[PDB]
Amino acid sequence: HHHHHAAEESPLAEIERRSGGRLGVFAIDTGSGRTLGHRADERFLMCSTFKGLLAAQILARVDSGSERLDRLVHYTEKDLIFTSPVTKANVAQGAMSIEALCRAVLVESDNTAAILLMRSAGGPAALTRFVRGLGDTVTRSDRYEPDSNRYHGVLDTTTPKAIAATAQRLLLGDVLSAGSRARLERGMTDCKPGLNRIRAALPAGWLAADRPGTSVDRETNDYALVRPPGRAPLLVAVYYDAPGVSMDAREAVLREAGSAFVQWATNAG
Repeated sequence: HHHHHAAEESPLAEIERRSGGRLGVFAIDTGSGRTLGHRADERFLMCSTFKGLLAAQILARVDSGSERLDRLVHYTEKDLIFTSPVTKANVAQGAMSIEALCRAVLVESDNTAAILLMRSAGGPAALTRFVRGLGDTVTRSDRYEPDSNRYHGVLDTTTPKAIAATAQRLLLGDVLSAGSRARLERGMTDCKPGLNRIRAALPAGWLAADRPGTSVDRETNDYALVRPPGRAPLLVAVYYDAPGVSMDAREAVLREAGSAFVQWATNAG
């Protein structure tokens, strides 16, 4: 389908054209293998979406005995950076458990929690190696926040298709133990910063779990595991790179893409 747009992609192209910027979408029905995409193989900054992969890397270390959920990771005020509500709240205690840090990155995108987890586990290179071992040769983690939220060639990027496939492996592919897999999905279900993105477009009664990411000046992302009653789950990733568009308007684009996803999933996909 290289000469003409597929009809199923037209609504996504129209959302992008009406708002400006560059919109990447990929969705997969895990039962049938049917897919929906727009710019699905283009690179976008992950921003906090990397934290959904980081949490899985840490839980895989728990599974292998290289880490313990209850181990205390020590830190001080010198470690705190912006958007770190949980680690900031606990700094006087001087430590948080691995389990609590994983929950903080998934539920609140806690920035310092993610840096502390990376400190425990080998840094961006080890996160990249973790996803490579899952068969993802695209996604790469290279820097720490805040600099990892700034475009710099291919550093700290994924594609919508690659991260959706990796999310499917992590959540449905038997790469984590039953307990770790459930703990990953639980944190993503309880996640707060993405509730006005893909999940706001889903029909009442669909269960979903997501991981968002944002930069102040351009990037608004979300990926989700979507569980409609009575059918196989779906994965959907939406990455929006829109310099000069307000954060609220960028979330509205993600909701529009989410609605296009629901229409696709309920009629052809």
